[PDB]
Amino acid sequence: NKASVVANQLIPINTALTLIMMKAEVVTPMGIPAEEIPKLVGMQVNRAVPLGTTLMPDMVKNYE
Repeated sequence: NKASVVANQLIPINTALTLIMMKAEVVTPMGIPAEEIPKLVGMQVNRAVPLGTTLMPDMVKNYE
């Protein structure tokens, strides 16, 4: 089990992701793989993402 993107602070609804917002941790269930962090920068979340929440594909606008 590989590391996922996890929120490093509360990320408000509709906020564009920045690097300070995204830590990487081995969690279950699996979220977006950690290697995607630099590619996620600039993309908005479609809901608030509390600190410690695993970031999932469905939470990111325009993510495939």
